[PDB]
Amino acid sequence: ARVAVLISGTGSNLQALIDSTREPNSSAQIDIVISNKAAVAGLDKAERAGIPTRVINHKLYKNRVEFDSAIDLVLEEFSIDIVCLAGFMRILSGPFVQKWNGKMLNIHPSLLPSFKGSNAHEQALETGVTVTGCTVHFVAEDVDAGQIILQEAVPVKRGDTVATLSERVKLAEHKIFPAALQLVASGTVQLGENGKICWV
Ligand SMILES: Nc1nc2[nH]c(CCCCCCC(=O)N[C@@H](CCC(=O)O)C(=O)O)cc2c(=O)[nH]1
Ligand SMILES: NCC(=O)N[C@@H]1O[C@H](COP(=O)([O-])[O-])[C@@H](O)[C@H]1O
Repeated sequence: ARVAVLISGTGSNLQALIDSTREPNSSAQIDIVISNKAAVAGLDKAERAGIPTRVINHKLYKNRVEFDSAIDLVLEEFSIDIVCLAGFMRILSGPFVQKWNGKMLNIHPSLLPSFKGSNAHEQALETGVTVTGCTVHFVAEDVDAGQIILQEAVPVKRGDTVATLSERVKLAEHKIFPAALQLVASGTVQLGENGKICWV
């Protein structure tokens, strides 16, 4: 399966996916990395790995649908089968999500359905949980509400900050996102017709 990875930043999840998809038994190959932001570290990581990159600046588009169309054009250019959102911080439009239904994965740094949205660690710390984690899910129109593929729990330590908690949770992200991508790319896991996850 042919994979696009979309990023907005550092790209540690991208690097874990690069490492995993290059193992001999990988069912996935990363053929394009797309960032909505120029000069982010994730682009350096892709270049170093010899993977093509494109920058599609959302600021240059009239609306969300036009931006998504620009992304979709590149996905078609590279005959992409599966899209991974790896620190990509834009909400995708309904039609784009429907087109890629069952083919687009996101990583989120909480145990969904807790702490949906952009500041999950801040929320976890404010709430006072002692266990948080991360989730890989299929992308549905409603943000952070699509079908869950894998999750991993991560403890919150007393005195944690966003800095220390995000660091700990990223170790788990780098485990489950490669594992989830392999499950989908190999056809082991798919989005069922009834909308529920299906393990074959
Ligand atoms: N339909 C849909 N789009 C999705 N994008 C992401 C991936 C993570 C999305 C980050 C939140 C963006 C946000 O909160 N606000 C702005 C973006 C501001 C920014 O540039 O960071 C927005 O409206 O896009 C996940 C996901 C999803 O499950 N469903
Ligand atoms: N709403 C989505 C979200 O918060 N995503 C989070 O952004 C970080 C990106 O790090 P990276 O650029 O090092 O992969 C990751 O922690 C990811 O789970």
